[PDB]
Amino acid sequence: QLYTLDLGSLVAGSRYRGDFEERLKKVLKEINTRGDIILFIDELHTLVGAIDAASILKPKLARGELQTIGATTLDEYRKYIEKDAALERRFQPVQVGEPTVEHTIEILKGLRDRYE
Amino acid sequence: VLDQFGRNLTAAAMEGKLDPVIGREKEIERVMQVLSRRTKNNPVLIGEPGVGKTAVVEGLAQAIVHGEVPETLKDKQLYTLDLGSLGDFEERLKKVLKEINTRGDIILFIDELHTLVDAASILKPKLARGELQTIGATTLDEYRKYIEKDAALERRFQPVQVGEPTVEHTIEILKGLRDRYEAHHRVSITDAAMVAAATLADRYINDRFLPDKAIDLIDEAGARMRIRRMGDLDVVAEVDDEQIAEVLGNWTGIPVFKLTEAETTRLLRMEEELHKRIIGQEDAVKAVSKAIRRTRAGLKDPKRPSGSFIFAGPSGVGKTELSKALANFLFGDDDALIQIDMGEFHDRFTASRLQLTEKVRRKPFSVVLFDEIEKAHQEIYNSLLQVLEDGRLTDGQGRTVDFKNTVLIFTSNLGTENDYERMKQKVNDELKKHFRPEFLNRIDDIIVFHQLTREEIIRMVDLMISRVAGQLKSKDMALVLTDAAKALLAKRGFDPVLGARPLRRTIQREIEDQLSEKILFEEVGPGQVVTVDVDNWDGEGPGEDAVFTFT
Amino acid sequence: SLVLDQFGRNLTAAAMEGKLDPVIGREKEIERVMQVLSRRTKNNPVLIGEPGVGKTAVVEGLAQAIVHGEVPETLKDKQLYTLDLGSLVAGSRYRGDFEERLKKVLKEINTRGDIILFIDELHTLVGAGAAEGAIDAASILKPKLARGELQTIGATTLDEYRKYIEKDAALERRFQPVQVGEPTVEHTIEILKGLRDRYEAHHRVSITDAAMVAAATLADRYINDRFLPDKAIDLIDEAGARMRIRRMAEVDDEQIAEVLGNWTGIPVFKLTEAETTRLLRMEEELHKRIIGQEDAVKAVSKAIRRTRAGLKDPKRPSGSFIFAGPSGVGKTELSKALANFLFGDDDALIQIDMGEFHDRFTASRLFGGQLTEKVRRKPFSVVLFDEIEKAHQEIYNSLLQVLEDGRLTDGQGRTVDFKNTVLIFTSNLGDYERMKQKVNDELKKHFRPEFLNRIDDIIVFHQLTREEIIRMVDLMISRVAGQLKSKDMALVLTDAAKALLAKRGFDPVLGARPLRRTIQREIEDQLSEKILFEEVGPGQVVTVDVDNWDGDAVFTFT
Ligand SMILES: Nc1ncnc2c1ncn2[C@@H]1O[C@H](COP(=O)(O)OP(=O)(O)O)[C@@H](O)[C@H]1O
Ligand SMILES: Nc1ncnc2c1ncn2[C@@H]1O[C@H](COP(=O)(O)OP(=O)(O)O)[C@@H](O)[C@H]1O
Repeated sequence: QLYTLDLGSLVAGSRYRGDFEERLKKVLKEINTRGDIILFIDELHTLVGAIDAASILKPKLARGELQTIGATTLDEYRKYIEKDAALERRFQPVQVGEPTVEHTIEILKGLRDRYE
Repeated sequence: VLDQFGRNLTAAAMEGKLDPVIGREKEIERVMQVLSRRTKNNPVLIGEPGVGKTAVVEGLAQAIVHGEVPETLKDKQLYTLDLGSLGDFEERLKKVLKEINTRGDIILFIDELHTLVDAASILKPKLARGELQTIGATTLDEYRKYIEKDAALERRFQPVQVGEPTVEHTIEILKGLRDRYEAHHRVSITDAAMVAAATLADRYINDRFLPDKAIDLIDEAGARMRIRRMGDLDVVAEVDDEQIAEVLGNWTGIPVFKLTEAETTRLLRMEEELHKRIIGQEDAVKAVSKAIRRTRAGLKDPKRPSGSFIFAGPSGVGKTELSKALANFLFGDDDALIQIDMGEFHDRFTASRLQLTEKVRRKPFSVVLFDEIEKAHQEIYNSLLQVLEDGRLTDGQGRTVDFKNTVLIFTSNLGTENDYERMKQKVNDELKKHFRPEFLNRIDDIIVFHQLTREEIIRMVDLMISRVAGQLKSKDMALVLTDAAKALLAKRGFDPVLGARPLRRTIQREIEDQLSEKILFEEVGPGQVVTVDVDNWDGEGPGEDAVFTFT
Repeated sequence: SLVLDQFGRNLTAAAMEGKLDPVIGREKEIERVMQVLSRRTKNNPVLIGEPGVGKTAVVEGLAQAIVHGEVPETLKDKQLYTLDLGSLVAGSRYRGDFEERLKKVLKEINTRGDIILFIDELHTLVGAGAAEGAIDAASILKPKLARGELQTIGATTLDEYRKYIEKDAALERRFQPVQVGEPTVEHTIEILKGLRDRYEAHHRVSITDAAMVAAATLADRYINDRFLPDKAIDLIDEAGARMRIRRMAEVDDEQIAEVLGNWTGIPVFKLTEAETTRLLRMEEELHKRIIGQEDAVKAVSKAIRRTRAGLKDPKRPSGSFIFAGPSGVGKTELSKALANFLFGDDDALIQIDMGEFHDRFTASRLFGGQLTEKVRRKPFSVVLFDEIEKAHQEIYNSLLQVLEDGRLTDGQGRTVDFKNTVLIFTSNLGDYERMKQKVNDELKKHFRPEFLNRIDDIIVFHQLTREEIIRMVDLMISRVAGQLKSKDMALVLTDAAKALLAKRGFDPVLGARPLRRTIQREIEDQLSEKILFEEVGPGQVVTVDVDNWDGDAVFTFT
C-alpha cells in the first residue's frame, strides 16, 4: 500500500506539547509493524518544521527502518534538502523531465476518455 | 552516553560493518600529520560532495583498529556526532562534551562543519580550550566562505584537500566494493562492467562526482538486474556493459541505439551526418573531420584541449552552422554550444568576466566558440594563451576548469583551387602580420571556407524554403518550386560579400509575403498545390523584367 | 564567570595553570599594553599587526605577567578573558539574541569588576549584530568604552583597521593603536629557541640549533603568503609530526627541507643550503636542456656567480642582462632554465611582453599590475622583458628609475622591492666582438647610453649550427616519444629523415621558432592518420625514412 503523507492532518489538533511527536511516532510504529506500506511525502522541502516534523525522521531514515519517496522542484532541492548530512547521503534524486511534444500528444490521447 | 548521541566508528570496525577504503593512503597520512601536531591540530577535509571525505575518516578508523597509527592516535575512538539525537539541548551537549573530555581518548567527526558556524555558542570555546580534537568535513566554496573569513578558527583548524579520484582509482574502488555489492544484491559483476561504469559516469554525467557517481551506476545496475530477474531457477546473473548502458540510458535520457559503442566508428561516419545538415564545403567537412579524428584520439598531448580549429570565411556563410552540427554530433545539443562573441567583449571590464566559466562548468563536455577574434582584448589574448598552453583555465573564482573535453573553434572573417591557394596564402600571411605566429603555433588546425556555387546555393534555397513548405503542409497545402524560380531567386540573393544572409530577405519578401497575402485573398487557398513560377524571363537576365507567378 | 565560560577562555587562570607558551622579545609591546590599560578614561588598546605576528601572543604574555605579578596595581589580579564575536553573531535569527547575550556578558563584567576583554577581530565590531546604522555591538559598547569602565583589548589587521575602524571616528577615538610589527630573523630564532622546550616535550623528538635556524631561514625567504614566526613554528611542528609518524629521533635540516619541499614542491636538495656547491655545477645543469651557445652559457654563468656572491652593493637588483641575437636561438627556454635552477619552479618566472602594451593606459596595467602582484607574492623571481625596442618614453623612464633604486612605485600606492629580482631583456635588436660594437653604437642612438651604463651584461647568441639543430630535433622527438609511449609506439629517426626535419623546420629568415608547428604537421599528423587508418598499430617499431632527396619529399613510416 502506497500512502501519501498529509502533514496538515498530523499537525492539526496537536494542541498539547507532545501530541505531534506521539502522532508521528505512532505512524512510524504502524508503518514498521504492517511491513508493507510505502510512504510518499509530497513537497519534501516543507518537511522541516513541525523539535520539528523532519527532526523526528532523521534518526529513523539514518537507520533505514523508514523508506520514503519525495517530490521537489529542481531549485528547491539545491536549497532546502541537500543541506544536511543524514539526508544528502540517504536521498537519491530521480529526475523527471518535461514530456516531449509527441509524448504529450500520447498523454493527451490517454486522457481523452475522462475529459470526453 | 556517547553512543546515545553519536555513532562510534572505531568500535564499528571490530564488527566489520564499515566499508573498506582503497587508495586513500596519502590523504590518511596527511590526516595523521595534522592530528599529530600541537598547533592547527584539527584537520578539515576539503572536497566536492561525493568524493570520499567520509571515506578518509573511515579508513583512518580502520587503520586505527589495525594498528598503523602513532602513539598519540593509538586506542583513539572516532565518534561521528549526529545532531538528531541531541534548555535541554545546551545541557545535553555540554554533558556529552564533558564526558568526551573526561574520557580524553575520543576524536569527534563532525561532518558538514557549516552546521556549527546553533551549537556555535558551545563548541567554539570548548575547542578553544584544546580539550576537543575534531576532524571536520566541508567543501571548498564553504571553506572559503565561512571558515576562511572567521579569524578565530585558522589558529585551530588546518585544511587538507580530498581531490577527485582518477578513473583507474575509481575502477579500483569498485573492484574493492565488489564483494559488498555482490553480497547485498546476490548478483555477479564483471571487471569490464566496472570499467565501463566508471568511464560512462565520468563521460555522460556532470551533476555528481566520482566515486559516488559510478558506484551509483553500479548499484543501479544491480537493482535493475534484480528487478528484471525477479518454478525455481538457478542464480545465473552477470552485470555487464549492456546493463550499465541501459541504466545510463534510463538516467540521462539517451536512446538505447549506439549510445555506448565504438567512438572510432562514431568519428568515422562524420561526413554523411554533416551532409544532411551542412551545404557544400566538402573540403572543409573532410578537413574538420580528419582534424577531429587525429586530435581527439589521444594522439595529441593529453594535458591539452581536444582540438583547436580556425574557421576562415565570411560571417554566417556556413562556419557557425557547422559548429552547431559538430555540437549536435559530438555532444548532442545545440544549447551545449556555449556562444561567446568577442564583439560583445571589447573592453577590459567585460574581458575580466572571461558568463563563460559557469557555462563551461555547466557542461564540461561542451564546445567553446570564439567569434570574431580580431577585435578581442589583449587580456583575452593572454587568457587564451594560458588556456591553450597549460590546458587549464584559472578563473577569478579560483578553480581549475577542466579543458580536456572542451574543443575550441575560432570563428573569424579574416581573408574574406589556385585562387583558393592564394586565398590561404594571404590568410596565413595576415595571420603572420595582423596576428602573431605563436598563437597559431598553438592552434591544431586552420581551415578556410569556399565560396558556395550554383548547386550549393540551390540546395540552400530548397532547404530553407522547406520551412514554409512544412508550415504550408500544416494548412493542407503543398508548395512546389521550379528550377527557373530557383535560379532567379539565387541570382537575386547572390551576394558573395554578404553571403546567403540577404537570401533570407529575398525569400521572406518574394515568397512568404505574397503567399500570405494570396491565401487571405482566398484563390490559391486550401485544397490545391501551389507551384511558383517566373514569367517574362529568358534564363540569363538580372530579373528586373521577370515576375513571380502563383498557380 | 559562569557566562563568560560559554563565550571565552580565562587567559589568566590558564596562565596560572601553566598552559600558555612563553613569549620572547615582546617586552616593549606588552609594556605599551600596560601603559594603555593603566589609563583612567579610554584605557582600551588595539593591537594592530599582520596575521601571524603574535598579537594574541602579546595578550597571552600580558596574562603571564599579570598572574606572576610584574604589573602595576591597576592591573593586579585582573582576570583576562578572551571573547569572540562569532559566538554572539551566530544564532541571531531572531530580533534580539545578539543584544541579549552581549548585555548578559556586560552585566557579568560589571558585577565582577576585574574582567578585561580580549575581543579578537575588532573590525567585525561594527558589522556585528545589525547593520552599521542600527543597534550593533559598537552601539552598545560605545557608551561604556568612552568612560573607561569596560576594559577591553582589541586585535586587528592594519588594512582592516584603516578601512573599518578609522571610518567610524567615534569608535576610532576610543581605541589606542599599539603596533605589533613582524619580527626579524633573529627574533624568530629566539622565539623558536624559547618554544623548543614545549615542542620537544610534545613531539618526543630532539630539536637541534641547526633545526630552528634552518626552519626560520627557509620559512622567511620561501614562504611569503604569511608572516614570521607562524611559518617557522608551522615548519618545525609539521617536521615533528612527520618524524612521529615515520618512527612507527631528532629533527635536523633534512626534516625541515623535506617538509618545506612537500609544502612547495621544490626538490629537497635545493632547499639544503648548499648554495655554493649548487653554483659550482650549474654549467651542466643549464646545458642539460640547452644546445650550443657555449660562450653565452659561460658568460651568463660567470654573471650568476659574480651577482650571487653577495659582494656587490645591496641596493641594486640581483642581475640585469640583455640577450641579443636572432630569434629562435633559445633565449626564452634559457630564461626558463634559469628560473628552474635558481628557485626550482617553472612558473617562478613571469612572461610579460610589452609589445602589446604601448600607451599610458596600458602602462597603468603594467605598473600603474600582475608584475607587482607576482613580485609581492614572491620577490625571488626572474622577470622576462621581451621586445624592448618599441618602448614608450614613460616605460623607458620607469625602467630607468626601477633599475636605479631597485624599487618600483606602482599606481596601487605600494613600494615594491626588486633587490633580488633577475631582469632579462630579450631584445631582438641587431663576429662576437663585432656584435658588441654594432649594438654599442646602435643602442646609444636608439636608447640613452645610461641604459648601457646601468646594465650588467650583454650576451649575444649566434645562429644554431646544423648539428645543434639535429640535437634539437632529438630533444623534441624525445618528448614526443615520452608522450606517445603509452601506446607502445617506438620511433626511429634516420639521418635523412633528420635532415628533412631540419630543413622543413629551420627557417633562416625567421629562426628556430617554427619547429613546434612543423614537427606536429610533418610527423605527428602523419603518424596520427596512419594509426587511425590502421596501417600501423601498437607494439611495432616505425623507422621513418624519406625519398626524393638524399643530400615534394614524402615520408614513409617503415
Ligand atoms: N577510496 C575509497 N575506497 C572505498 N570507498 C570509497 C572511497 N572513496 C569514496 N568511497 C565511497 O564513496 C561514498 C561517497 O562518500 P561521500 O558522499 O564523499 O561522503 P560525504 O557525503 O561525507 O562527502 C562513500 O560511502 C564511500 O564508501
Ligand atoms: N614572542 C613570541 N613567542 C612565542 N610565540 C610567538 C611569539 N610571537 C608569535 N608567536 C607565535 O605565533 C603564532 C601566531 O600568533 P597569534 O597572535 O596567536 O596569531 P596571529 O599572530 O595570527 O594573530 C602563535 O602560535 C604564537 O605561538
